[PDB]
This record gives sequence, C-alpha cells and structure tokens, in this order.
Amino acid sequence: GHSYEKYNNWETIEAWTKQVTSENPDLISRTAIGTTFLGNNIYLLKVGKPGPNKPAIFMDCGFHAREWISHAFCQWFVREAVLTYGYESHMTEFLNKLDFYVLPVLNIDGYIYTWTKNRMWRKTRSTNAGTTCIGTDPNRNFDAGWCTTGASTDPCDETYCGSAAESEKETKALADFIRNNLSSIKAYLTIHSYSQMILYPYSYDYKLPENNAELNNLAKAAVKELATLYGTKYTYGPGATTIYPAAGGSDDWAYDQGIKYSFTFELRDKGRYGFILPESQIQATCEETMLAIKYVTNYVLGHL
Ligand SMILES: NCCCCC[C@@H](C[SeH])C(=O)O
Ligand SMILES: C[As](C)(=O)[O-]
Ligand SMILES: [Zn+2]
Ligand SMILES: [Zn+2]
Ligand SMILES: [Zn+2]
Repeated sequence: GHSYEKYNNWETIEAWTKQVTSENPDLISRTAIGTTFLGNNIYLLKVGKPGPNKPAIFMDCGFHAREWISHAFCQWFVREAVLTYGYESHMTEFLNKLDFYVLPVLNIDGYIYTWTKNRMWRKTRSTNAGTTCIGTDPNRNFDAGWCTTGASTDPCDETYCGSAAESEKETKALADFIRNNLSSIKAYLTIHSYSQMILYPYSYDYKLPENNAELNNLAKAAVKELATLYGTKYTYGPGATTIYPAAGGSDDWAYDQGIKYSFTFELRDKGRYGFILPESQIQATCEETMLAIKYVTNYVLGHL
C-alpha cells in the first residue's frame, strides 16, 4: 500500500508510522501527542540514535489538508534517515548527535476529508458556534499576535483564527509538546506548499527578530543549497514582507518561546499545479528540499 513516491492516504500513513518504527527500533520511536477533533491519534516519530542530553529539531508537515507534498516530504525525510544512516557522513552525524521529532501529519481530520470529499480543503474539521461552517486555520490558531492581521474572524473563511488561540485540539497538542520539551528543542521547521519560499519570523507584525542577520544568512544559504540540485528558485526572508502578514503562526509562536531557528518552508510549485502537484514531482521536490533541511540541520549542530 505505501510508497514514498505517491501520495498516501491517512490509513496508509498511520500504518507506515507503525511499520517504520518496528523496522528501525534503534533509530525510531513513536508516540501520540494528542487526538484530533474527530479522535484520531496525532503520531510523532522521534528519529535519532539514543544518547545523553541530545538537542532536538522539531519538524511538522500537514498543517493544511490540501498541501499533500508537505505530508509526502515528512515521510521522505524519514525514508532518507533510515536509508542513509551509516553510509552518509552528515546524516549519520546528525542522527548520532541530535534527535528529530517528525510529526508527519498534524491536521489528520482535514487530510482524510481531502481524500474522501474535497481535495481543496485547508482547515481543520471542527465545528464553530453560531454557524454550520466548519474548521479553523491551524496556522492562524497559535498564540502569536493571535487574530490580528492576515487572519479572518469569520469561521466561514479559509484563514479563520478560531475561537481562541489553541482552541483546536491539534494546535493545543503541538504547543503542549513543544512547551514540554522546550529545553531540548533548538530549531522548529514547519512544511507547507506552495510558492517556493523559506520564511522566518515575523509574520504577525512587521518586526524582525533579534537574530535577523543570522536567520537571513542561513535562509539565503539554504536556498542556494536547494537550487544546486535542479535549479529550483526559492525566495526567503521574514514572513510579513516575503509572503504576507499572517498572525497566529506556529513559527512565530515557537520563536517567541525562545527557539531561535524557526522556519516555514513553502515547497513546489509556483502555481502551475499549485496544491495538486503531481506525484511525478514528489521525488525531485523531496530530494532538493532534503538539501535545504540538512543545511539548516548542520548549521544548528555547528552553532550550539
Ligand atoms: N507564519 C506563517 C508564515 C507565512 C505564511 C505561511 C502560509 C503557509 Se500555506 C500560510 O500559513 O498562510
Ligand atoms: C500559494 As499559498 C501561500 O496559498 O500556499
Ligand atoms: Zn500551508
Ligand atoms: Zn502555502
Ligand atoms: Zn535521496
């Protein structure tokens, strides 16, 4: 059923999280960090060889239900880790010295919906008071300038901020996990599509983070690294001026907790296919994105 070169439905990805953990017990363990609105387990894979006092990098995919290449990329990252550990000096060093928390799908209820009913759904599938319109934008539901700019207060809108910050079970589960592990998590990476960008804070206001120069230089070099493979062109910069203002994002929230390396990736393409990126582009998109993620990982490891 599962293939890393096709899009996999939730049943298949869930079964994969179990099987990949079973097949690689020395590098992977699996937990659930909460349940979704509909009661599905939100699985998280911890990827790394055990060791003392290891720092960690946290990566999630699948915030937005229709962005199928995001879900495929978290799977590809785990595929690379298990395949190349032992053979490739950098990935082996990475897994020996840090752990990666990989959350392959945050918004599982929306993801199921995109397979059963509406390919173009974005939000969660929770209800809203006073209306029949469904869902909240999880990337406007974090407590970071919550509901102030670039988010809608209308529950029927695609960027609805929700009833309160962390009103969604899924964003509360993610925020609780990160707060519970803040002393080990040194970087936060959140994978989306489309439009080919590497963003860092801030998006909730036009303001820049304390380590702006460092983030700017790191994002510039990771885009240069991404382009080596296929010439794919990314832009980069602080979210508010690089893409648009958007309050309530998990990247900004994570940075405000003290996680100094916080990045949002918008993968391929630039709009020819948009969210319906064909399966035939999974491999090239994931391979080039692996080069930027490994670049960032190496940097974090080298600047502890
Ligand atoms: N904190 C958001 C970073 C910039 C906007 C990201 C895009 C990904 Se689809 C969005 O959530 O609208
Ligand atoms: C092109 As977009 C910010 O709606 O993924
Ligand atoms: Zn998105
Ligand atoms: Zn996007
Ligand atoms: Zn590869």
